[PDB]
Amino acid sequence: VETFAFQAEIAQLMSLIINTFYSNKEIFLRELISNSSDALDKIRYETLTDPSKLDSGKELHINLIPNKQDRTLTIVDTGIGMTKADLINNLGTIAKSGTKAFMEALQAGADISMIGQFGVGFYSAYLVAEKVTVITKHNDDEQYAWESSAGGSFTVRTDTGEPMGRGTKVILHLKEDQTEYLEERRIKEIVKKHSQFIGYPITLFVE
Ligand SMILES: Cc1cc(C#Cc2ccccc2CNn2ccoc2=O)nc(N)n1
Repeated sequence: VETFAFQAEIAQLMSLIINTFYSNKEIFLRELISNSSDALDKIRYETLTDPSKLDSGKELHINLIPNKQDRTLTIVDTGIGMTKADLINNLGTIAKSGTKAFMEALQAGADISMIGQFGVGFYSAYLVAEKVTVITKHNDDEQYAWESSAGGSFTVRTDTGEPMGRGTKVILHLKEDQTEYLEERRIKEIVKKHSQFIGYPITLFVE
């Protein structure tokens, strides 16, 4: 297991999301589904010129899986997936400028719900999760497990769990007072309100 430190700017963003009083937490879902949609659009586009890129799975969809026993809400997509390089450097590099812009916008009057317009919506997951685990598999890389409870660091390890073929699984270990996001009617409500026109099937599993 490798332990890495977030760039100061991203750690700052995460603490703001965790510390700022902001009731409209449900927007975290739209941000994650949006990321999944972008990842699906990407593998889709790439397969138009290299069909073999779908040998790891032709289905392009999103699964939303709640589990009360483990108190988790998992967002699963069969998108392009992330490389180890994305996990350690690429994503953080891009998020740096997005965070700055977002920060400046906030002090200018914007609010947390607009985080997605700055390209760093992923971190909104910390509005409802005490810990986030990301299992991902990109075509020319191994399957990895990324994890972070914020606090300034994250870990990456080669994942030996059940292989997923291709895609990303964001596991949200929900905070004790945010279990409403495990309820089918609540998830259904949120998807209908903020993600009704996603161009991929979104299946809401039931417990
Ligand atoms: C390929 C792909 C990418 C994403 C994403 C993202 C994204 C976009 C902007 C800033 C930070 C991130 C993610 N950062 N993450 C997620 C695990 O390790 C990280 O550093 N989400 C999905 N579902 N699929």
